[PDB]
Amino acid sequence: GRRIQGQRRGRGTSTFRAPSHRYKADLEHRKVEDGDVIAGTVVDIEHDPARSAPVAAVEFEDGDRRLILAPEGVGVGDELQVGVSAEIAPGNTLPLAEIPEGVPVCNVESSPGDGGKFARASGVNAQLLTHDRNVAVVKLPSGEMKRLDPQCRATIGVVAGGGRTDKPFVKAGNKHHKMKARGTKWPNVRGVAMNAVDHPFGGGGRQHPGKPKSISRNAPPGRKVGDIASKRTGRGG
RNA sequence: CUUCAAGGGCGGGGAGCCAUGUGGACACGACCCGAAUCCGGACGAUCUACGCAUGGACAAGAUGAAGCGUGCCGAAAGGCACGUGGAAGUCUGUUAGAGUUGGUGUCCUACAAUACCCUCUCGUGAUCUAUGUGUAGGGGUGAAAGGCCCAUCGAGUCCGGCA
RNA sequence: UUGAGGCGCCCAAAAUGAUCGGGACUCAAAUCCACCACCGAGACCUGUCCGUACCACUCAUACUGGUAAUCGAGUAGAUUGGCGCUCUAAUUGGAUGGAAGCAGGGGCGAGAGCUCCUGUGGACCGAUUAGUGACGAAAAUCCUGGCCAUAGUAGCAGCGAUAGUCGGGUGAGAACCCCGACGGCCUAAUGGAUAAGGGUUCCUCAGCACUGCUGAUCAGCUGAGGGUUAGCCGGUCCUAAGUCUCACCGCAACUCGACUGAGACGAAAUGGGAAACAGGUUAAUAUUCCUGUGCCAUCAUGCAGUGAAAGUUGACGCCCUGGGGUCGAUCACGCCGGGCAUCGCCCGGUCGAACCGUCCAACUCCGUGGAAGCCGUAAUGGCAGGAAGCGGACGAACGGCGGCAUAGGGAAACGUGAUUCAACCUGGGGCCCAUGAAAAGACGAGCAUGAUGUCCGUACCGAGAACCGACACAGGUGUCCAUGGCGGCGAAAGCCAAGGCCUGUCGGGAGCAACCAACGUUAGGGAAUUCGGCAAGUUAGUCCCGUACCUUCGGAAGAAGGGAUGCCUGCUCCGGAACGGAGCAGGUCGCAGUGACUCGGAAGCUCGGACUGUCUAGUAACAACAUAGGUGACCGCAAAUCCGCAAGGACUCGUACGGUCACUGAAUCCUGCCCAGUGCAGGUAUCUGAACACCUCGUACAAGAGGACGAAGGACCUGUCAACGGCGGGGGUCUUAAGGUAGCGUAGUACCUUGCCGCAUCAGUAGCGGCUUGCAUGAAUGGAUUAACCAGAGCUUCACUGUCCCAACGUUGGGCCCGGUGAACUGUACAUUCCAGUGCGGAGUCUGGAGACACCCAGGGGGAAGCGAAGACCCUAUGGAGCUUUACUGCAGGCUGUCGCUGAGGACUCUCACUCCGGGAGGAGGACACCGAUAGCCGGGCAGUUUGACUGGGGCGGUACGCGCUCGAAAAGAUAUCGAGCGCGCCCUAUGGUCAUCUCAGCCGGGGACCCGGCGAAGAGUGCAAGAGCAAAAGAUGACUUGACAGUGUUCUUCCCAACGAGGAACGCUGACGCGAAAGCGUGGUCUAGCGAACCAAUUAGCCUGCUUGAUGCGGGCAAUUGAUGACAGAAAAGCUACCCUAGGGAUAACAGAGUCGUCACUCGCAAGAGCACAUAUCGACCGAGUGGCUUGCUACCUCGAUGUCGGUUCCCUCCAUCCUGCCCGUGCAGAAGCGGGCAAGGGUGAGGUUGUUCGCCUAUUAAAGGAGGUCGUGAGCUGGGUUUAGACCGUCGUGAGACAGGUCGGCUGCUAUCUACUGGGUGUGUAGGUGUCUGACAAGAACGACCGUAUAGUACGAGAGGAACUACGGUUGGUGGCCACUGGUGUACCGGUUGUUCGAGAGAGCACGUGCCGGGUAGCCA
Ligand SMILES: COC(=O)[C@@]12OC[C@]34[C@H]([C@@H](O)[C@@H]1O)[C@@]1(C)CC(=O)C(O)=C(C)[C@@H]1C[C@H]3OC(=O)[C@H](OC(=O)/C=C(\C)C(C)C)[C@@H]24
Ligand SMILES: [Cl-]
Ligand SMILES: [Cl-]
Ligand SMILES: [Cl-]
Ligand SMILES: [Cl-]
Ligand SMILES: [K+]
Ligand SMILES: [Mg+2]
Ligand SMILES: [Mg+2]
Ligand SMILES: [Mg+2]
Ligand SMILES: [Mg+2]
Ligand SMILES: [Mg+2]
Ligand SMILES: [Mg+2]
Ligand SMILES: [Mg+2]
Ligand SMILES: [Mg+2]
Ligand SMILES: [Mg+2]
Ligand SMILES: [Mg+2]
Ligand SMILES: [Mg+2]
Ligand SMILES: [Mg+2]
Ligand SMILES: [Mg+2]
Ligand SMILES: [Mg+2]
Ligand SMILES: [Mg+2]
Ligand SMILES: [Mg+2]
Ligand SMILES: [Mg+2]
Ligand SMILES: [Mg+2]
Ligand SMILES: [Mg+2]
Ligand SMILES: [Mg+2]
Ligand SMILES: [Mg+2]
Ligand SMILES: [Mg+2]
Ligand SMILES: [Mg+2]
Ligand SMILES: [Mg+2]
Ligand SMILES: [Mg+2]
Ligand SMILES: [Mg+2]
Ligand SMILES: [Mg+2]
Ligand SMILES: [Mg+2]
Ligand SMILES: [Mg+2]
Ligand SMILES: [Mg+2]
Ligand SMILES: [Mg+2]
Ligand SMILES: [Mg+2]
Ligand SMILES: [Mg+2]
Ligand SMILES: [Mg+2]
Ligand SMILES: [Mg+2]
Ligand SMILES: [Mg+2]
Ligand SMILES: [Mg+2]
Ligand SMILES: [Mg+2]
Ligand SMILES: [Mg+2]
Ligand SMILES: [Mg+2]
Ligand SMILES: [Mg+2]
Ligand SMILES: [Mg+2]
Ligand SMILES: [Mg+2]
Ligand SMILES: [Mg+2]
Ligand SMILES: [Mg+2]
Ligand SMILES: [Mg+2]
Ligand SMILES: [Mg+2]
Ligand SMILES: [Mg+2]
Ligand SMILES: [Mg+2]
Ligand SMILES: [Mg+2]
Ligand code: NA
Ligand code: NA
Ligand code: NA
Ligand code: NA
Ligand code: NA
Ligand code: NA
Ligand code: NA
Ligand code: NA
Ligand code: NA
Ligand code: NA
Ligand code: NA
Ligand code: NA
Ligand code: NA
Ligand code: NA
Ligand code: NA
Ligand code: NA
Ligand code: NA
Ligand code: NA
Ligand code: NA
Ligand code: NA
Ligand code: NA
Ligand code: NA
Ligand code: NA
Ligand SMILES: [Sr+2]
Ligand SMILES: [Sr+2]
Ligand SMILES: [Sr+2]
Ligand SMILES: [Sr+2]
Ligand SMILES: [Sr+2]
Ligand SMILES: [Sr+2]
Ligand SMILES: [Sr+2]
Ligand SMILES: [Sr+2]
Ligand SMILES: [Sr+2]
Ligand SMILES: [Sr+2]
Ligand SMILES: [Sr+2]
Ligand SMILES: [Sr+2]
Ligand SMILES: [Sr+2]
Ligand SMILES: [Sr+2]
Ligand SMILES: [Sr+2]
Ligand SMILES: [Sr+2]
Ligand SMILES: [Sr+2]
Ligand SMILES: [Sr+2]
Ligand SMILES: [Sr+2]
Ligand SMILES: [Sr+2]
Ligand SMILES: [Sr+2]
Ligand SMILES: [Sr+2]
Ligand SMILES: [Sr+2]
Ligand SMILES: [Sr+2]
Ligand SMILES: [Sr+2]
Ligand SMILES: [Sr+2]
Ligand SMILES: [Sr+2]
Ligand SMILES: [Sr+2]
Ligand SMILES: [Sr+2]
Ligand SMILES: [Sr+2]
Ligand SMILES: [Sr+2]
Ligand SMILES: [Sr+2]
Ligand SMILES: [Sr+2]
Ligand SMILES: [Sr+2]
Ligand SMILES: [Sr+2]
Ligand SMILES: [Sr+2]
Ligand SMILES: [Sr+2]
Ligand SMILES: [Sr+2]
Ligand SMILES: [Sr+2]
Ligand SMILES: [Sr+2]
Ligand SMILES: [Sr+2]
Ligand SMILES: [Sr+2]
Ligand SMILES: [Sr+2]
Ligand SMILES: [Sr+2]
Ligand SMILES: [Sr+2]
Ligand SMILES: [Sr+2]
Ligand SMILES: [Sr+2]
Ligand SMILES: [Sr+2]
Ligand SMILES: [Sr+2]
Ligand SMILES: [Sr+2]
Ligand SMILES: [Sr+2]
Ligand SMILES: [Sr+2]
Ligand SMILES: [Sr+2]
Ligand SMILES: [Sr+2]
Repeated sequence: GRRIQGQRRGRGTSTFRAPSHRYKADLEHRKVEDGDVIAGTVVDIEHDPARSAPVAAVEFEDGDRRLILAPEGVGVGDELQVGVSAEIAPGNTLPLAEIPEGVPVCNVESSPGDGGKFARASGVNAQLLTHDRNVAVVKLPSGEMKRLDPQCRATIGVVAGGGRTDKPFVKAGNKHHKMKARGTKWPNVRGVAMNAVDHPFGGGGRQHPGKPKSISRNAPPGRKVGDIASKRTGRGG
């Protein structure tokens, strides 16, 4: 047949790419040697085209203008501290060791000094639970207990822009606009509505899949469609 | 040669070798033309699909969302009236522009290898559009019709494989 | 009275014109019995000649003689002699006293062909012999070129742009070249400036051979000259999506490839950007030249200045809105000029830039001030954290103001105020799950004077003739002018300026016919039309009143329905005002006041999809795609998913409120049951599970064999259906897990089926409601429901109408005639046909007849199975391609073990390789991971292929695909069909072999076991089909035995004849045996079925052999046994295609024709039976005999290089088996009305409701509303509703692609007539100069058909009820021909009214599509 849509994706053509040239900043944490004497004042609160959540413009003590991931409640004029012995205030970045247990945290690092990987979407938060000299157990937004290094930096508080998923898109045009700002080809034509040549579920006199939808993990790209390695399907049982 | 044995098979009392013509056979293009393929390397996004960059376009009218206001009633929460406001993949619209339902009209050696006329649809949006730019052939692109990729597509075009 | 024979008669119906070939024939020109004489082949006889064969003579196949009664046709094909062409060679010739070639002509040869003469030509040409070969054409939808008919034919008309006319000019020539006048056309374009693209097309002069839809003196044509001038307009510079180069790395390699660096490129209308305005000038340039004035940058000098870089700018989305404000437009008034002349109105102008200077609203801010309720807006809003008010800092226009300007421009005047105000300036508000460039540059940061400011573009077109589309193409092609006037809501219509044009480039003529394209008007009726209101029409703008069901409360809604609408006089209200809006009173005209133009028809029921949106560029716009919403799945990021061979990369400036992979498809109510199969995932004691390493055997080693351990995977267990999917049969469980819950239901799903009931209609296969056992409904394969929406499917009502009854008249362009220009399709030939026949069964050409004087014009298209396309349907080919899958075989990819990288101390620690994070220090991880290699599993993701044959086409079914028997089979042998009956793919250690003894079925008699006797040629038994063989046996019993043995042949069979393997049989020999006294019998079973190649393996016995050589291992071979190919003389092998493609076939199907006629229709014979009695008024079984060619079927003759489908329609002819009408006979005939029958085809046989229907059902009329043929008449006539392409849905089936003789929505209709045919019109010739009048061979007719009513008559008849006829009248209906006094239509003749706009008003006119609209309408033509 012909290569399926998921195969055209990896080629990285214009249609499947993200409008990077229209994106503001790659939100990473500031690189401090040691100490704490790094503080800044929030100049502006901007809209980030990349994640739909707001982003805070901060100017530091050493005169560095960089955008940072905005938590809830952080406004213009406010002072945020970054360092080891930073004040345990919402919006401050300090390693997981220094942050007390049972406190909601965002922009958590994987390997210490990477700039933040986990809990970065609108209104989400990671929960810090257990402490040790070796490990800091953080409960990520998916409900998974991630065992992390205590030297991994994290910003205190939940991410701003919460409850975005609550209000519906209502009309196709609103989805259109959102998708034109992301790295996604939209709209989605069902495989079952295509020809046999185009997709494993294409063909027939009526629209139904050919074989069962639950595909094996070992399936090759071109065949791996539908329910990928499903442990189960349905709602009941 | 096979064989206790027997019986069988093949060969045996000197004609061949070479040359020229000619009949016929096999491989090769194989008396000549005749078709849909398959494969290789190249040339195409001046058409068209989808994306991107930078620009441009949308008479006039209708309907009157939220919010705000004033008056009245109420302890209050509020409610009602009027006004204000001017929302909308909103309506009418041959505005510009886009599209193409019916006539199965005209044309059908055409004006035209997709045209003409009337009728019809959309027309502030998932809108239309110019230019620049990207994606290339078992690959693109596809709101999916096997649609489109320069009058070429259930696998483009050119030349080669090839007689 | 009865029998037999001969000929004839009845029985006896078919479609364009009857037939024995025709004429025609009757003591024959018939038939039968005899007879006589003739005609009539290429046969037969005969003269001569020829070829061939043979004989004699001969070197001869050279002559000559002879023989053929026993030689003389021939496709494919075998054999043989010869003709002609090119060039070579030897030998030998011809030619300027005329070669070859060509044209016409003479002679020879059976012929291929040879040769001569005359003319032409003007330089080469032969012959014989031996060679050479790019050596011979009527054909291939053959190739190239040329040419004819077609034909002086089509086109030069059709487009909302209908364009011209009269004079004159120039010229050899003028409809179209130029001037004037008159008349028109274009208004977002037909005007102005440009981008791209073109490329000299621009200007001048000279031209007409080319080009130009005719002509041309003209030109975008031909030729020659000429023409594009820049510091300040673009390029140039900057950066955008992004591109390239270099380096680096990959790659076998590169002109290849991703990342990372560096550099460069990347914007001419339309991103950013230092600077120019006014006028004049040329045939052609112009912010470029010239005049005037101005500005920018750099640099030099001089003065100033020490500031200098922070900041600002460049620099930015969509929606609403205020303020400032120019041009324009309009109003007032004044001046200048023009126009008009019943008025005094109308038009044009009244100018003046860049720049320099100056003014500043908005915003922001400061001082003052002191609001507790005030300030403020179009709106939001603002404030003791300090409102209003007052003063102030900062600060805008492409704007005002002054200069510029005793510049420029104007014939002149050379204005002033106003309103609305594009540009431009500056603010306020709102929206985003959308957040709306960058860089160079500028500012920040003065002034003089002088210098420099190079390079590239610059013409013209920019389109119904300069671009793309082969064209001077009705197509396509971006930007700015969006503010010219009236009009009106308007960038709308209509009209008109400025400007442009008469080049959407052939004309002239005919009241101008038919016919066609566009269109106007049609009385009465009003959808009767049609699949369907298709087409057309109706409605319409604005204000007032008023407005249902339902609803998601938004909507429905402009629901529906009703009223109003002009002009004139004078006014009121809102507002600063408008040349803005809203109203009032009085008067007044028309048929009509949104008077033209512009401008919705309305309502209801149902199906689908919720909605806006998307789509098959070019037959599908839809119910299909998308969508929000719903849901499931995967993944913590060193992720999941995806791309790359690699280096690397998308997602990702992303992180679960994420984004990947799928399904369902808004909201609302819901979404049952099943985990057996399949799929996915988890688990797993045990079983199974590869390679490496390890152990055993083996080999001096190795191959090799076995074991041990055992990963993923599998077995097994569990989870899971919003995962593929399933939800029945039976009974009061069974398959295979469950056994259909809510709902919905004759559905776009229901076969039956037009289901039943109801609604509605005269009538309703439709539609809607209800019922509903549902062939075969049903829950995210989503069920139900639903307001709103729709160029979606169906139905009903009101309104409207030429859709129809039923057609008419008119308008414009064609059409017809003339001038000019000038194709194409098509063509084997011949061709004046017609009716029949025949023929490969569908003939202009054959046969027989009939008809037919030639030529030409116009026509509509009957025929040429017309022209167009090597049929898409169907089959076939060891054809192709796309697609599917649990087809065959493989290839990527994923998972997993093992080896290398890889290190220290069956579970563990470490750090040093290696990986990742961190800028770094250092941190995480770590011998793992990555990578290289190998092994096992999964693996249509991808590739190559296969998927047979037979067959009354193919599929399905079957196997007549290898074998045996009987019959078919025609008394030797051979013999077919999907011919009839039926078998074999073994079985047996005895059921084989021999010998001895013996005789069986069945029956009878004596004591179904057993015993004795008799009869008993064979019916018993003999393994199994059938046919055949057998009695001291081939059967039975008994005993002994293993010949069912080894080896090698002969022959027949397999395969008649007649080649062919395996297999088989009969018959021998050699060896060894068994039995018997012996002869002898035993090469399996009495005979005919019970079977298998090569390659490879295993097995048996002996031997041969392996590369210099010996030993060992392991191999190669001679002979033979076993293992299977049943498609059985042997491939390892599944499907779909409607997305399709090719080669062919009428070798083969679908239509139709043709044959047949079982079927169908009709008839006839006999006449049981009943009809109260009565066969025969009427009905009529069984059986028998037929005719037709309307049904169906059969066959495969005709066509697959195409004979267009069903139904319908329109128009013509016919048949009779007669429905009516006429004339008749019978009656169970009183009458009336009927029933049955006969003759008869003249005429008629109609309108409607459902359905595509044919058919049929139904309604009302009727004299009756008959049937059938003409290629199921009729698509070069129409329609396109059904069938039957490509799109889609439902049900069913399928794992799937996809299918269905199921349903459903959508889905294209080519061509200029050569021949023939006919309808009409002419010109010639014949009869043989004229005028007028006739005749009538023949030809056509339906010219007429039918009904009702009155008198007869309430009469005959009949108890009555009821109720006729002859005849005479009047009318109606259908058809026919003609005519227009009358009625009616038309009447773009004409007259009137009136809306808009333009000519100033008036008068009088143009335009509004070929009349703006409305009213009336003569002639004519018409019903
Ligand atoms: C121009 O068309 C033809 O001539 C055809 O003749 C009648 C016909 C055919 C063919 O004869 C022939 O090809 C049938 C008569 C042949 C037949 O056997 C059969 O069963 C049917 C169904 C035919 C009817 C008609 O069918 C056409 O498709 C077929 O039409 C076509 O095949 C095609 C046409 C009109 C064009 C698309 C080429 C007809
Ligand atoms: Cl999303
Ligand atoms: Cl000869
Ligand atoms: Cl330019
Ligand atoms: Cl404001
Ligand atoms: K045919
Ligand atoms: Mg980041
Ligand atoms: Mg996008
Ligand atoms: Mg979808
Ligand atoms: Mg499809
Ligand atoms: Mg596939
Ligand atoms: Mg579906
Ligand atoms: Mg489905
Ligand atoms: Mg382009
Ligand atoms: Mg309002
Ligand atoms: Mg399809
Ligand atoms: Mg010689
Ligand atoms: Mg020749
Ligand atoms: Mg020939
Ligand atoms: Mg002609
Ligand atoms: Mg005109
Ligand atoms: Mg000239
Ligand atoms: Mg032209
Ligand atoms: Mg009428
Ligand atoms: Mg219509
Ligand atoms: Mg007032
Ligand atoms: Mg229906
Ligand atoms: Mg829709
Ligand atoms: Mg289409
Ligand atoms: Mg549509
Ligand atoms: Mg969804
Ligand atoms: Mg759908
Ligand atoms: Mg019904
Ligand atoms: Mg369910
Ligand atoms: Mg063919
Ligand atoms: Mg194939
Ligand atoms: Mg790294
Ligand atoms: Mg395949
Ligand atoms: Mg076959
Ligand atoms: Mg015989
Ligand atoms: Mg084999
Ligand atoms: Mg063996
Ligand atoms: Mg065979
Ligand atoms: Mg055989
Ligand atoms: Mg074909
Ligand atoms: Mg045939
Ligand atoms: Mg025909
Ligand atoms: Mg009769
Ligand atoms: Mg008749
Ligand atoms: Mg009808
Ligand atoms: Mg027919
Ligand atoms: Mg015809
Ligand atoms: Mg036709
Ligand atoms: Mg025609
Ligand atoms: Mg239909
Ligand atoms: Mg249909
Ligand atoms: Na091939
Ligand atoms: Na393109
Ligand atoms: Na309101
Ligand atoms: Na159209
Ligand atoms: Na290809
Ligand atoms: Na022959
Ligand atoms: Na002309
Ligand atoms: Na100024
Ligand atoms: Na819309
Ligand atoms: Na199951
Ligand atoms: Na079902
Ligand atoms: Na629509
Ligand atoms: Na008409
Ligand atoms: Na004809
Ligand atoms: Na194909
Ligand atoms: Na086969
Ligand atoms: Na044999
Ligand atoms: Na018959
Ligand atoms: Na028909
Ligand atoms: Na008759
Ligand atoms: Na026919
Ligand atoms: Na037809
Ligand atoms: Na047609
Ligand atoms: Sr980083
Ligand atoms: Sr990061
Ligand atoms: Sr499918
Ligand atoms: Sr459930
Ligand atoms: Sr392009
Ligand atoms: Sr508007
Ligand atoms: Sr149509
Ligand atoms: Sr036309
Ligand atoms: Sr066409
Ligand atoms: Sr029309
Ligand atoms: Sr509209
Ligand atoms: Sr809209
Ligand atoms: Sr070739
Ligand atoms: Sr008769
Ligand atoms: Sr002869
Ligand atoms: Sr002969
Ligand atoms: Sr030749
Ligand atoms: Sr030549
Ligand atoms: Sr010619
Ligand atoms: Sr004309
Ligand atoms: Sr122009
Ligand atoms: Sr001339
Ligand atoms: Sr010119
Ligand atoms: Sr550049
Ligand atoms: Sr520019
Ligand atoms: Sr204003
Ligand atoms: Sr045009
Ligand atoms: Sr067009
Ligand atoms: Sr004018
Ligand atoms: Sr012309
Ligand atoms: Sr009239
Ligand atoms: Sr109707
Ligand atoms: Sr009304
Ligand atoms: Sr399109
Ligand atoms: Sr729903
Ligand atoms: Sr299961
Ligand atoms: Sr039930
Ligand atoms: Sr004849
Ligand atoms: Sr004609
Ligand atoms: Sr058949
Ligand atoms: Sr025997
Ligand atoms: Sr199958
Ligand atoms: Sr289909
Ligand atoms: Sr009668
Ligand atoms: Sr009807
Ligand atoms: Sr029929
Ligand atoms: Sr029927
Ligand atoms: Sr007929
Ligand atoms: Sr149709
Ligand atoms: Sr049907
Ligand atoms: Sr069907
Ligand atoms: Sr004569
Ligand atoms: Sr009476
Ligand atoms: Sr007119």
